[PDB]
Amino acid sequence: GSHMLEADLELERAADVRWEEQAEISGSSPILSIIKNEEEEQTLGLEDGAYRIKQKGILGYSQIGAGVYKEGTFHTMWHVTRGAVLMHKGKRIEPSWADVKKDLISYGGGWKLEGEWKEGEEVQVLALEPGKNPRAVQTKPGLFKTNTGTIGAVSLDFSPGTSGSPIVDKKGKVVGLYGNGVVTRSGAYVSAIANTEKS
Repeated sequence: GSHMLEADLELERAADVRWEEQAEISGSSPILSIIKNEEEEQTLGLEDGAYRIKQKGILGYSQIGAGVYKEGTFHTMWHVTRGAVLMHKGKRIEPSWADVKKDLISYGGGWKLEGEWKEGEEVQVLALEPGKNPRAVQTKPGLFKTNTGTIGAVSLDFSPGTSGSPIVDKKGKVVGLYGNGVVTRSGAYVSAIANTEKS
């Protein structure tokens, strides 16, 4: 085998994880990224926060997803990294736990995200889309019956490369991550919210 990594996946911090009062007023608001006026996907540029995940190629970096660092643990989607080792400023982060059905993976501990949602509350997607500065978008999840119980979901209203961005409740805690696409009986895909699942 090789002792080098198969892919160079780099983490880049982009925003604090919090509820944004402007987005509660207006429905959406820009978030501070540090001050950056434009995101340049192809360049690269742990503390708690929301990160982009960027893969190196010969043309530069591509943002393949995003995630959240909380309590020494990085959280992202299974589909985004498929368990690949991550790097942040020279530090290697290895996978600790995954649930392929929830499309979740954590690095450097088990799941730490403790947001909550119940029917009729609103949440904010703190979206880190490829090519865009972070934006908080407030939305009301819909409730779904699963074949084992229930789950809330939001509409797939951002780039696929936003997958892993946090979805926060009004306490600033992460109810789930954007981009776990699940199919409805009616044929629609929606983005299911991890912590809202009742099994």
